[PDB]
Amino acid sequence: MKVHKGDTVLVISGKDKGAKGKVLVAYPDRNKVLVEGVNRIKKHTAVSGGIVTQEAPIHVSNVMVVDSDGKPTRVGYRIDDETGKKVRIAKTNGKDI
RNA sequence: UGUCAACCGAGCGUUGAUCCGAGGAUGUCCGAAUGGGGAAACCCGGCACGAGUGAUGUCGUGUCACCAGGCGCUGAAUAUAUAGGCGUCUGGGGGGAACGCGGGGAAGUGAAACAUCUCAGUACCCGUAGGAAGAGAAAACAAAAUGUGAUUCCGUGAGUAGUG
RNA sequence: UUCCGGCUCUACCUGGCUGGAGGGCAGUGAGAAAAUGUUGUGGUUAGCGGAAAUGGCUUGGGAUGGCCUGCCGUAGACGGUGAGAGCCCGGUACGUGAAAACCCGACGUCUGUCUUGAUGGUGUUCCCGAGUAGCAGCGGGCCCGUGGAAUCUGCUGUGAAUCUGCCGGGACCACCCGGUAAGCCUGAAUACUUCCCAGUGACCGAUAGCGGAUUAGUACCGUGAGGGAAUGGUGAAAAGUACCCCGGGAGGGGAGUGAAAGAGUACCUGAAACCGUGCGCUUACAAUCCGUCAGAGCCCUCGACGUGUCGUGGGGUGAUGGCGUGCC
RNA sequence: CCUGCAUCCGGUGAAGCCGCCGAGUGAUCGAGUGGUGGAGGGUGUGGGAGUGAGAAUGCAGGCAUGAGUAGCGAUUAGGCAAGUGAGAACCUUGCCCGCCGAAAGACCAAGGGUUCCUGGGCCAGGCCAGUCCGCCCAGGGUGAGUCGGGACCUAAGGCGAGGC
Ligand SMILES: [Mg+2]
Ligand SMILES: [Mg+2]
Ligand SMILES: [Mg+2]
Ligand SMILES: [Mg+2]
Ligand SMILES: [Mg+2]
Ligand SMILES: [Mg+2]
Ligand SMILES: [Mg+2]
Ligand SMILES: [Mg+2]
Ligand SMILES: [Mg+2]
Ligand SMILES: [Mg+2]
Ligand SMILES: [Mg+2]
Ligand SMILES: [Mg+2]
Ligand SMILES: [Mg+2]
Ligand SMILES: [Mg+2]
Ligand SMILES: [Mg+2]
Ligand SMILES: [Mg+2]
Ligand SMILES: [Mg+2]
Ligand SMILES: [Mg+2]
Ligand SMILES: [Mg+2]
Ligand SMILES: [Mg+2]
Ligand SMILES: [Mg+2]
Ligand SMILES: [Mg+2]
Ligand SMILES: [Mg+2]
Ligand SMILES: [Mg+2]
Ligand SMILES: [Mg+2]
Ligand SMILES: [Mg+2]
Ligand SMILES: [Mg+2]
Ligand SMILES: [Mg+2]
Ligand SMILES: [Mg+2]
Ligand SMILES: [Mg+2]
Ligand SMILES: [Mg+2]
Ligand SMILES: [Mg+2]
Ligand SMILES: [Mg+2]
Ligand SMILES: [Mg+2]
Ligand SMILES: [Mg+2]
Ligand SMILES: [Mg+2]
Ligand SMILES: [Mg+2]
Ligand SMILES: [Mg+2]
Ligand SMILES: [Mg+2]
Ligand SMILES: [Mg+2]
Ligand SMILES: [Mg+2]
Ligand SMILES: [Mg+2]
Ligand SMILES: [Mg+2]
Ligand SMILES: [Mg+2]
Ligand SMILES: [Mg+2]
Ligand SMILES: [Mg+2]
Ligand SMILES: [Mg+2]
Ligand SMILES: [Mg+2]
Ligand SMILES: [Mg+2]
Ligand SMILES: [Mg+2]
Ligand SMILES: [Mg+2]
Ligand SMILES: [Mg+2]
Ligand SMILES: [Mg+2]
Ligand SMILES: [Mg+2]
Ligand SMILES: [Mg+2]
Ligand SMILES: [Mg+2]
Ligand SMILES: [Mg+2]
Ligand SMILES: [Mg+2]
Ligand SMILES: [Mg+2]
Ligand SMILES: [Mg+2]
Ligand SMILES: [Mg+2]
Ligand SMILES: [Mg+2]
Ligand SMILES: [Mg+2]
Ligand SMILES: [Mg+2]
Repeated sequence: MKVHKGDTVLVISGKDKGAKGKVLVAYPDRNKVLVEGVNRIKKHTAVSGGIVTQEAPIHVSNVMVVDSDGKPTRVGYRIDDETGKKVRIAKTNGKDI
C-alpha cells in the first residue's frame, strides 16, 4: 500500500491536520491505519470505573508518508539489477525510503 | 489464524507467512450400484496375500454382477451336427436448460348450435445421437430461348393462381 | 517418354501375367490406415510499471463547497475517501509480462496407388443395382376436403424388360425435349445457452423488483402428486451513556459522549384512521340526512382614536328565525 | 416521472411534512413568509409515459363499536398451623376432611423423541399472580453368550436371469 509499520507519517485533512506521528499497526483489509497522538477519543472503561483516552483508526487516504528531510513526498519504485528487490523512492527527492 | 457476530485463550512470520495460477494423493457411506442381502446412507460372506493370540474369536490390501460381440475347448435325446456348457479379451446399463431426426398422439374453443373442418400435427409420450443436425451430385425445371446445372437458408414472387 | 528376374504346362523366337531397383504423386485427408524423430512476443490461464496542488483566502465538526492562482493530459471512464475531486487512494490511455499447460498454425522419419504402362479408331458376341418398376384394392400429406386425379409414400394380391431399354413434360394417344432409380460417404452458407469472461439500460428501488436484498424453495399445510409465506436504512468511528440517585427488575432522573440523544440497538426522515392532558366558547323543556343565509353575547387579534369606540378590519364560538328527502 | 438541449439555485440549508398570509374563470399556485429535517433541485423548449380512485360482497398492512359484556373447557370439595420470599387461597412441611379403586393404580407392543436427574432465573407460554412447570439455560444420564430382533426356517404376497 506504500505505507508500512514503523514509518513517519503526516496528516493532510481532518481535525488533527498538520500534526506528525508514528504508525503503530496496519489494516489492509479495511485500508485503515492507527497513528498515535491523532484522533484521540475518550472511552468509558468500567470493571472500578473511569475514562481513558485512546486512538481510533484513520483511513490511509487522509495520511501520507513524510520525507527524511521533513517534507511531504509520494512513493516511487525502482528495480535493482543486483538483487531485484523492489525499493521505495521519494518522488520529490529520488532518495530511497 | 474464511464467514454469520462480538469474546477469551493460544501462535506463526525476512530462513518469504496469507493469496492467487497450473499439475499431482488421499477421497467414509448411499446413489446406474455390480461379493450376497435390504425400509438411502445398514446387515452378512467366499478367495488370495499380510498383521496379532498357546489356538478360535480379530484386523489391513486386492478380487468375487448381468447382457451383447469376437477367440479357444467341449458336442446331449442322436448318428452326422445343433442347442447347451466352460475359459479368456472387447464394449453397454445413469445424468444433463435449449437446439434436431422418425413415429404415436388428444379435448376447451369459431362457425352466435353442430357431425365435416379449425384449433393442430399444438401439449405430451416414445427410440434416438451431435455440437450442430438432416439433406445432397438430377430418372430437376422450363418451352422451341442454341435456356439454366448438387444441397441448404433468407427477401420477393401474393394473400394472387386455387381450395372449402 | 528406365533396368533385371520368375512365369503364360514345359526348352527355343514372336504377343501377355508377376516380383526387385531411378522419377514424379499425395498423406491425417471423404477418396487407406499406423506411428516416430526439430517453430509463432501465436493468444490464454496470474501479475508489474505508469504522469500533475500538503496552493492562498473564506464557511465550516469535517472541504470533496464559493473567490483567486498553477500543472498533466497517448491518462477529464468508473468507484472509495468525514459534504459534487483530472493532479488523496484504487486505476483508467499506454506499455510490459509466464514455471507449467492448452490449442491452433510452419519446419522434419515414416505410409501407400501408379510408371507390366499411357495416346487417338473398326465389326462383331455379353453388362449397366428384384419380388423392384407397373397394374388392382384400401389410407396418408402435397392448395387438390375422392373429386378426371398427376407425384411421394404405408399394407395386401398380381407382376415386367436391358440402349430402336426404361421413366418423365397434372388423364390419355402421336410427334418433339430432358434424364439414366431401385447401394454408400461428403466440410461452407443455418438453429440454441444449463456454464465462464468482458460490457450496456430515456428498465424496478423493499406491497415494485425472479417466489427468494434476511434462516429459501426454509418454516408451514397436505400421509400424495403438490402448494407456498412476512421480516434493509443509528452515527464517522460504539465513543452502545462511566459515575450518583428512585427502585426487584423492567424502567427513569442528573452528570458526561458526541452536531444533534427532537440519533439511545424498540435506534433517518414520522401522515391518517386511533387514544390523550391543558386552555377558550356553548348545552339539562328538546323532535335535527346534522348544512347554509341572517343573527345577540363572549373571547383573540391589526390599525386610528384613549379608560373603551369605530374601521373600504380580520378570526373562534355560536343563543334565536327562514330554507332544506345521502353517493354509485 | 424519465430524458436531449441552454440556463440558475443549494451545509449562509436542496427534497416531504405542519401552519400563516395571500393569488387564478378549473383541474390549483406562491423565486412570500414560520417549526422539522439533512443532500440534491427549478425555470424555458422538444421526445417517451406502468401518468391522476369512492364503490367491483377487491387484495397487503394498521386501527374502530359488541366490551371491559360472555366465558375462564363438568358430572368430587377443600380447610387449618408453620416455612420460603417483596408479593402466596393455587409453592414446601405437618394435621383433619372427601374421591377413585375392573381404576382416576402397576405394566407391555405400536406410537414422540430428550419430556429423565442435577443445578439458574422468571420480559415469551400456563385462560388470573406465580417462589412452580410437560418454559427455557448448562451439565449428566441409557452396561445382556441366557429379555425382544439379526446371524435359524417358512405364508398371503412382491422381484425376476432365461422365456412368451
Ligand atoms: Mg488448485
Ligand atoms: Mg487412498
Ligand atoms: Mg450395484
Ligand atoms: Mg443389488
Ligand atoms: Mg462376442
Ligand atoms: Mg450331425
Ligand atoms: Mg443415453
Ligand atoms: Mg354460436
Ligand atoms: Mg356453436
Ligand atoms: Mg393444418
Ligand atoms: Mg459429434
Ligand atoms: Mg447433404
Ligand atoms: Mg438421399
Ligand atoms: Mg410467394
Ligand atoms: Mg469551513
Ligand atoms: Mg473544490
Ligand atoms: Mg463520471
Ligand atoms: Mg475517495
Ligand atoms: Mg454520486
Ligand atoms: Mg494497483
Ligand atoms: Mg382432397
Ligand atoms: Mg383427385
Ligand atoms: Mg402436356
Ligand atoms: Mg438433348
Ligand atoms: Mg440409371
Ligand atoms: Mg448452417
Ligand atoms: Mg419506504
Ligand atoms: Mg404432505
Ligand atoms: Mg455533542
Ligand atoms: Mg420501530
Ligand atoms: Mg424514526
Ligand atoms: Mg338550554
Ligand atoms: Mg314538526
Ligand atoms: Mg333547513
Ligand atoms: Mg321541513
Ligand atoms: Mg426526479
Ligand atoms: Mg451551483
Ligand atoms: Mg447544511
Ligand atoms: Mg433550520
Ligand atoms: Mg438534517
Ligand atoms: Mg426540451
Ligand atoms: Mg410534453
Ligand atoms: Mg405511440
Ligand atoms: Mg399503466
Ligand atoms: Mg383509498
Ligand atoms: Mg382486509
Ligand atoms: Mg364490535
Ligand atoms: Mg354480560
Ligand atoms: Mg358468567
Ligand atoms: Mg377446559
Ligand atoms: Mg396456597
Ligand atoms: Mg369411583
Ligand atoms: Mg372392577
Ligand atoms: Mg369399567
Ligand atoms: Mg406406538
Ligand atoms: Mg421406538
Ligand atoms: Mg422433570
Ligand atoms: Mg427455574
Ligand atoms: Mg413469568
Ligand atoms: Mg402466554
Ligand atoms: Mg430448562
Ligand atoms: Mg449388551
Ligand atoms: Mg416368482
Ligand atoms: Mg432377465
